[PDB]
Amino acid sequence: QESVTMDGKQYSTIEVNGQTYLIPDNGSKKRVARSLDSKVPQQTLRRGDVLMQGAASPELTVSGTLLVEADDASAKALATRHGLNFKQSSGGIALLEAKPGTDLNAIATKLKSEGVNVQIELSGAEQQPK
Repeated sequence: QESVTMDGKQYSTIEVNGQTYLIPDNGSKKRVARSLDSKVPQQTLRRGDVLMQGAASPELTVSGTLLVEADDASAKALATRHGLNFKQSSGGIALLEAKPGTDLNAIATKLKSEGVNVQIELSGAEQQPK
């Protein structure tokens, strides 16, 4: 049941009682400032685009006749639209004359596509008899 609470005593200096002290010291820290290398190395010379691919063009020349299964009323209607020329019929087909440069062969593809029986004829492709 013993208790020996002994403590030492030392002296020291320190700011107290609302005591304030300022002592700024740099020691040749910073006196001047200068260091920047901004040149922005960017120059636009040219792109450069070349093809050199071609040296030619398409082509398509054809003209003969087209047997369309329809009456005169239909012939003239096609001759004006497609640019053909209603000449005559062969009983159940009107042989129209397509203009020079028109793909009469392609036209028949638009007709038969719906269900029209037609025949691609020519006006000087086959040979004549004796």
